[PDB]
Amino acid sequence: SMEQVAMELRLTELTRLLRSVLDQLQDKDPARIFAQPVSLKEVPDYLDHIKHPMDFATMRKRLEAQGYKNLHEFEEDFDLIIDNCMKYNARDTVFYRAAVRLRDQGGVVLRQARREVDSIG
Repeated sequence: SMEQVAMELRLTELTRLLRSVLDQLQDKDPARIFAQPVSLKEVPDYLDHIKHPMDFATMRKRLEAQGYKNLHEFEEDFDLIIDNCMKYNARDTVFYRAAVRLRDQGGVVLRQARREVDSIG
């Protein structure tokens, strides 16, 4: 149907906007701490601690399959990156501190992304 096509075009355009958001958030991680999944070879107990692991590569796979239907779903995954790190790692670590900085800097980006999503529809 033509309605199905229109819905698919809206999803395509949301995907474009989320790719730009994703790029902007990942620039706030210049150490690449959050670039890839925590390795279960290197942290074998990880899944005993963290039930839903997340990282930027995993988000990028979902994004390119048009797997985010709305901004809320995308923000959920971003928040898991931060929140998982802040639980597994202590306050005095480079990891915890990178997460705090990513959260704080990413808040700005996500604030205007929400306005854009609402505005363009």
